[PDB]
Amino acid sequence: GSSGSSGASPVENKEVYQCRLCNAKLSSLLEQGSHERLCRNAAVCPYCSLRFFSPELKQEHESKCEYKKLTCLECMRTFKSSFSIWRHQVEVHNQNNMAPTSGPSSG
Ligand SMILES: [Zn+2]
Ligand SMILES: [Zn+2]
Ligand SMILES: [Zn+2]
Repeated sequence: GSSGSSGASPVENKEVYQCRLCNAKLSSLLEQGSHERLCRNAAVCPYCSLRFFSPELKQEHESKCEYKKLTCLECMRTFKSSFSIWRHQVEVHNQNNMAPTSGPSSG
């Protein structure tokens, strides 16, 4: 004669609503439609107009961003190239900042 006991661990896994932006499992069909609203405008670089999942991800990018330099902080006005904006900052703001190396490149 004798006796004893035992145990075990649960587990959940089934149809889940993941985000088509960061692939994050939601809590419901509603969290998906909404999570997409914030996960779309969470982090938008005012330079290249990007869209990240978190606000930090952008903060870092802005530092290594290329459009940044092409962004007239003065009047927060971005441009297509440096030569183009330069004229806007040299003719209007008249800054005449340090222009880049000239080249035969196409314009
Ligand atoms: Zn997302
Ligand atoms: Zn950017
Ligand atoms: Zn300007």
